[PDB]
Amino acid sequence: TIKDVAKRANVSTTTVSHVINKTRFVAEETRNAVWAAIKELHYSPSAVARSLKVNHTKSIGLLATSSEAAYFAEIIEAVEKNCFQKGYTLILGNAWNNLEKQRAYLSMMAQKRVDGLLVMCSEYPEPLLAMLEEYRHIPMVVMDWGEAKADFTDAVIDNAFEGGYMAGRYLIERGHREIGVIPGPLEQNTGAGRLAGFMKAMEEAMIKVPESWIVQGDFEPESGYRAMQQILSQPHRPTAVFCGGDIMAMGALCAADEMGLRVPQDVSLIGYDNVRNARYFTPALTTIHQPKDSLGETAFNMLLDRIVNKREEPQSIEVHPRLIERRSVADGPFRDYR
Amino acid sequence: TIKDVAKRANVSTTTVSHVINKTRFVAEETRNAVWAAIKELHYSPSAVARSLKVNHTKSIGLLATSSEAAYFAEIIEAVEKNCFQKGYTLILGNAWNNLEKQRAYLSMMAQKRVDGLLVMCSEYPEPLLAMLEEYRHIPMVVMDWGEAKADFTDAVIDNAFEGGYMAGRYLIERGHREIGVIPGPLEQNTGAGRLAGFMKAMEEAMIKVPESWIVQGDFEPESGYRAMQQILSQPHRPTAVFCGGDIMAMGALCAADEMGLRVPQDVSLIGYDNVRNARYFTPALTTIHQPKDSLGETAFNMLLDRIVNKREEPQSIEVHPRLIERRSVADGPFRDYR
DNA sequence: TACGCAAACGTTTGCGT
DNA sequence: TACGCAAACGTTTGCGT
Ligand code: HPA
Ligand code: HPA
Repeated sequence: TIKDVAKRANVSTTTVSHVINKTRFVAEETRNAVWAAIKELHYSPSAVARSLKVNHTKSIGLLATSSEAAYFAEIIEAVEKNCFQKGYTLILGNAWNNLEKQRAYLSMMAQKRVDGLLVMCSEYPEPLLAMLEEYRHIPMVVMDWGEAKADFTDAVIDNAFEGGYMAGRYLIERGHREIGVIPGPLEQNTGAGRLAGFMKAMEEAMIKVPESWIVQGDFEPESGYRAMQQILSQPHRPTAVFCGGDIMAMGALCAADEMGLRVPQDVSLIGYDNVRNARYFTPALTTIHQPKDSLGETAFNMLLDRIVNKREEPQSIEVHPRLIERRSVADGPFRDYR
Repeated sequence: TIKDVAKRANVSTTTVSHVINKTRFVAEETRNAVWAAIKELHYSPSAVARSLKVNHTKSIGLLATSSEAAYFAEIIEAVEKNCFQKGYTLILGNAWNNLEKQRAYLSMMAQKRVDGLLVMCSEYPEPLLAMLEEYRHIPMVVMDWGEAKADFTDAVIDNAFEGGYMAGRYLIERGHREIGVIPGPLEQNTGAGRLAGFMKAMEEAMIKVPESWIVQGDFEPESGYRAMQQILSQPHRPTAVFCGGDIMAMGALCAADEMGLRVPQDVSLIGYDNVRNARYFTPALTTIHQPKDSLGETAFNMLLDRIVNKREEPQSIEVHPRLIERRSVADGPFRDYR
């Protein structure tokens, strides 16, 4: 159809191209005519044709775990924002932690020839790790690892451990010694790593966490609900709880209130993520803020660089979690004695 | 590079193609050899090339308003799910209710030659309505209108009005007569239309809503926060409130609790949307459920049909909101007298 | 029987003059 | 000076035989 514009304007398609892309000087008169035709014919230059010659789709693929969850959604929206402002197209794909599902999206992606790949798979087993390598040719970066699990990628690291540690400390310095915890899946960084940072602070204080007091969550509110219950549903209960994710926390707040417990009057609660509306939780959730925006932007940028600047060597960039004091924590029994 | 496989297998690329796409019979021996080469060479057939000949990207574009908001996120995730199971690729784009931003994504989209277009722009002013028509050639459907604003599209309609009406009725039959309302933007369907359905029920009951009792929201929790405040922050206050969206409601729950008010003991609250975790609100939010999944799937399907079955004529499909009784509403003063 | 030739899809771009 | 020719990018597919 570019052919059709060239004719209507009586110029070569080469010309047409040049004016459309300002790739070389053209007579105004000529330039005009082209736009003229361009408009009447109602022209929309074909990207795929172009992509075919230039060799780049100017589109990036996001191999995500899921997009509904608050945590994720925010990250994603960050990424999309950046793509748009730098003219890239976002192809979103959720594998739900499913090998097949990943092998598929991964394949489709390579095929649609995405210029780069953003990865957020939560769990990374060897098998997944392998498929990924089969694509070391597509520039890509993973945004959810603790350390650098691999050499053929870029990685932005959250310091989830330093965060877990912050949370514990807070509780400690608040007067708490009987603390419980609902961690996220141990196969994730935000799971394992947050718990570890937490357990360090505990040990550093000679606080021991009774196993009856640590209940696995899955980041989903319901899991928070059940955990909380299980904890305060026992003879001896902690006076403070550290919840691996704000959304699970939201679920833990529900149960307490449902058992007639008072937060924080009866139970102090500290979360992790600092989701967009954790502030409007009841009560306003005190939590650890993960820089989701900076995490998105920072990944998109490494990707660009590798893309444009054709970087070959891996790179990792750390980001930093920080404490947000809201209203779900109260002084503990030992505040005064310190 | 298909050329490179044909050579390694000593067959024509035509052959190579045929085996890759099972488009015609091939000797096993031959078939094998092709796969053989296909693998060693580590082949990934180029989609863009293919798309270029066949004339279809097998990818759909989602021109959304925003993807962070719960309501939206869920819808989106629904759409994505369907795309994947029918082999389509999802290109996600947020215009944030910005004409330019829309004209851009719209353009990029046409250019990347998306097979179809899914639209969720919230507000549709004439200008936006016009740009859209410039693309009546791309098969597309809008998922957020009340009625059929246009002839060149398909439309799934939510019956938000029948929903608004349901909510009012509930409150009424619960014993309430002094009700307030925090509606969503009047320029949206889920805004205006929900309010209307509500106001009908009121009129049908000779209940009059004092203007001091209706405060505009923007679907964002903060707006809920402020509204609630403004309402219960006055001499004479309603005994029940109808909130246009669960997330705003979440914001209204926060304020009440912050003013030391009890929900529902002091104020009964009814929301709208039935977001994934409205159940884990405190208290568990009684609300109107919008079938988000069915809304996504139902749109993707109309789109497919128009796509594959090459349908030319518009079509609209209604979906139905329904009441979910949770724990934020209590009997009102007039329950017994009815 | 089972396969191959060559044109075409819509662009960009190296040389020209 | 300001522009045009033709090849190429990686596929599918109508005819062949
Ligand atoms: O994997 C996750 N899922 C949901 N919320 C989260 N917050 C941190 N990590 C996660
Ligand atoms: O436009 C909207 N935004 C957020 N939540 C909503 N729920 C219904 N409509 C909307």
